[PDB]
Formats: sequence, C-alpha cells, structure tokens
Amino acid sequence: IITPALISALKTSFQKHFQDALATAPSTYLQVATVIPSTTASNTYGWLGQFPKLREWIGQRVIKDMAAQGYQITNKLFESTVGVKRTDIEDDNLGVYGPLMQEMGRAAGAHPDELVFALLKAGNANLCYDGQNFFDTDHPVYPNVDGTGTATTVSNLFAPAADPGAAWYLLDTSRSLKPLIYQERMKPSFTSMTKEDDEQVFMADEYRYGVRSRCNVGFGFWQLAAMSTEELNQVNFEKVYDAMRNQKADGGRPLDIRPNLLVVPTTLRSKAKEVVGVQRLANGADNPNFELVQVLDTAWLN
Amino acid sequence: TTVSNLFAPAADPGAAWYLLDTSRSLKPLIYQERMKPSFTSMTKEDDEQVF
Repeated sequence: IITPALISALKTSFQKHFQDALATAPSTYLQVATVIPSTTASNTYGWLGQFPKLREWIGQRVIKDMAAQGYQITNKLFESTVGVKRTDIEDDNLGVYGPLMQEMGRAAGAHPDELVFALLKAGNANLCYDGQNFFDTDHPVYPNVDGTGTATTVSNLFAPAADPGAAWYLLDTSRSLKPLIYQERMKPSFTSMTKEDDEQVFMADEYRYGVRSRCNVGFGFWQLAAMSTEELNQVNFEKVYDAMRNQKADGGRPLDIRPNLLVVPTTLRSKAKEVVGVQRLANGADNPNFELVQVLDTAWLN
Repeated sequence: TTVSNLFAPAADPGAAWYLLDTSRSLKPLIYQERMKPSFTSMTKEDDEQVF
C-alpha cells in the first residue's frame, strides 16, 4: 500500500512546485540593497563613516586606527509551515495542495523585499550608528579628522509646517554599498518531513511541511539616503538633489555624491513621470532633468 | 472579537462595490475544472435529423 516510490514521487512533485514558485518570484531588494553572506551569528560594521581620501605625504604615512564600535546587525530567524491532512493517499485528489506550495514560494521570494522596504520606511524610527534616528535633523559632523570640537547640525528630513503628504526617497547606488544591507546567513530551505515511522503522523493525520531561513536587514550610512514628505514638484526635487549633492565631509570637503534613483510609491508615478521621463514641464518647457535618474515604482511602499 | 467586512449605511443602500487583493498566490475565489468544454456532434438517431 505504502512504498518508497510513491512518497519519493510526491516529495519530488512538491519540491518542484515550491522551487518553481520561488525561482520566478521577482527580486527588487538587490537594486537598493547589498547582500553580505555570513557564517556566524552577526557581523561587525565599524568601517562605515569617514570617507577615505588621499594625503600629500608631507611627513610620515598616516595610519587610521579604526573605531571599535560596531553596528551589531544581530541577524534573526523566521519561517512557516503547513500540513497535508493525509486525505490524498486514499483518493489521490492531488489537484489540490498546489496553490499552497505556490503561496509558499511567492512568500519566500518576496519577504526580503518587504522587510527591506519596511526598514526603509521606518528610517524615522530606527537608530543609526550615530545614536540618533536615521532621518534626523541633528546628525553629527565634526570639523576635524580626529573627530573633536563643536559639530554642525545637518537635516535630510523635510516636512511642511503641517499636513505632510506622501513620502518619497532619494537614494544612490554608485558606491560599493547601497544604503541598506540585506544579510543572508542561510538561503531559505524546505524540509519534506513525511515519514511513516515518524511521529505526530501516526497519532495525528497530517504530513507537515516546513521551510527555514535566516536573514536580516540593516541600515548603512546616511550620507546617501534622503527622505521628504513634500509634494513631488520640480522645486522641491531640485532642492533635495542639490542639498544631497552638496554634502561635505569633515573639514568641509565635498564627497562627490552622485544620486542615482528616486523611489516613490505607485501613487506618485505620475509625479515621477512629470519630473523625470517626459519632455513636458508643468509650464510646458523642455525639462532640465530628463532621464537624470532611473525611477523604480514599487507596490511595497503602497 | 468583532471583525466586519460589510460596510453599509443605516438605510437606502446604494451600489455595492468590492475591494479585493491578489497579492497572495491564491485569490479569494476558486474555480474548479472537472472536464474541459466539449461539443458532441450527433444527427442520425431517427429523431431530429430528417423526421
């Protein structure tokens, strides 16, 4: 009645279903995130900060003593499972139980994007290495390389006096690191737990199936990312662009920032088109910012 | 707990409109498929062919 052949065939069918569902799932975090695989509990990120530069070597070779502080990514774990109910063995009604595996593949493929974009939206409620919010009006900027003396207040969060509108983000991808980092301790894996001599199977009436994964997402350095709840207009976009591109490191030296793409929800696609991607301005003159940035509309931002 | 998915006025209800989500792999509605449509050709039964 029960032989290894049938169990193997069903396991292969379920594995094929799940793998097909997951492989074709869209990937979007890679564009605005950096993947850093690891083989431990966490990774230390103390190199984010100062911008490396070149000196004239007037005297001796300067050696940088890196700070001992770390970001403490502290990756996490999470997963989901179902059962089969064993109903198929008797009647072989295998038509059902497909959409469940498809849903698993979709969820596994799409979760990292959801987490990355949720962290991106939560920048106003997450602390960076500076000890303050990611989008804050009092970021630390010292006047000396050693990092001492009175600092200056820099703000990259803009909001009208009241009734703030939709929120749009401006990011950069030219650098090696994207503003957000998506860790990956282990790729998601599925376990075809179905045995006749196992337990909670003979005493229950289910063939449980589960998936496992380990990953987490964290912020990078705020020099690039910018946020603004202002209405997406030419003047506001130009102000944000020129404020971000005019960033100076310690000692008032420009960083040569090159904003690449601007992220808006699917609701503001029309405004993104009007600002960039069309040859008509509001007044009807030729754009001075045509195809300047590559817009990336997404549903994860509503 | 009280969960409601039907919002109607006190009286004089108007047209009914639906809000749906297709983010999940399977949708709120399911359509079975037992046998594909098939057309049977049949004339000569001594009935409804010539008579």
